[PDB]
Amino acid sequence: EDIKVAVVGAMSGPVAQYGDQEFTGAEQAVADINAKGGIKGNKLQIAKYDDACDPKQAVAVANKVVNDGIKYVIGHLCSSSTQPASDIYEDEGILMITPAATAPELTARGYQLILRTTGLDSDQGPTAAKYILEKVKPQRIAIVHDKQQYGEGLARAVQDGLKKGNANVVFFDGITAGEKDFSTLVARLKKENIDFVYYGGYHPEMGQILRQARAAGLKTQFMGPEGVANVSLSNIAGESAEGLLVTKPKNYDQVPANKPIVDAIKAKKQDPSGAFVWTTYAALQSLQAGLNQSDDPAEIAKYLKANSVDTVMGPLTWDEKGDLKGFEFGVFDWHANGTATDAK
Repeated sequence: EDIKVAVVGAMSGPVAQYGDQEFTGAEQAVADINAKGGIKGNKLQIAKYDDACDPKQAVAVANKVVNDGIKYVIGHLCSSSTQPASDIYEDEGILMITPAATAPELTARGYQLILRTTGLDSDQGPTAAKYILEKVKPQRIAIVHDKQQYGEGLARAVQDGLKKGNANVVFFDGITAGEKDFSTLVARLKKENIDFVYYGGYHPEMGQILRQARAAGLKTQFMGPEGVANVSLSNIAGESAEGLLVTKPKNYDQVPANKPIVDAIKAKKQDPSGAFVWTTYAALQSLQAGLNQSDDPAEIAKYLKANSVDTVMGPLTWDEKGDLKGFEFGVFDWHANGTATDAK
């Protein structure tokens, strides 16, 4: 024996690009782990499947994983695919570790064999709040959102961490997604003299506000979450987006210590910059730490949920629901050409 791990991806559709990232992270991980001894001499063997990211497909792959005797699943890529197999895997005591599903309900059910190795959108609020608090230290903050869920939930979470922290949140305002005319918002930023704006939404509107806010001679520093970091933003904003602070995953790619992994991924002519390469690799590192402990999926879940795991992504810790604990996104200084740098 050799240990089998089912790595479930989309190596199929338009999403084939995310599936690619995970197979590259998973594959690198297994060669590193078994090159160094495996698990007490027991080598890992990836046994790959295809979801295609169809929730009907997903259950099909989960029925196969089962009837194939696989007990450790790495994945399910998309929230829509995963939820459905989630049930199937709990029903049959199979541990599932996902490196990309961020749907809050995967973890709201009371399942015990689900772990994530990705941060969640929710996670960006506390990131923002902290950064503002400790690094930016603005004087008069306005918080605006699109009254869309994503955006409003993040404006509401930043808003909260802003007052435990005793910040001066001058006003909290809603915007009608699809507005292109923000004259009204910008005259108000002018007047109540805001120096920092946090915008919870998407790039259309962000690119709108920026253009418009600079044209009015407003020097206000803006911050948004990743839903804002799109090529489209810069195709439209240009210059106006220079200096926007953005919340998004850290380039694990780039930490001095992941070097040997980057070096090596790139040797096989594969792309080590994608994000699920790090979340998948880290997912493999956690299952390995657990395996050195016990064979039992319930025993690994337990061991993981109470200890910390040192991964390629940093020391990792889970809550009882299996969500990453004290997880943080990186802050990036965006540029006029669609490029972004690590912020101080």
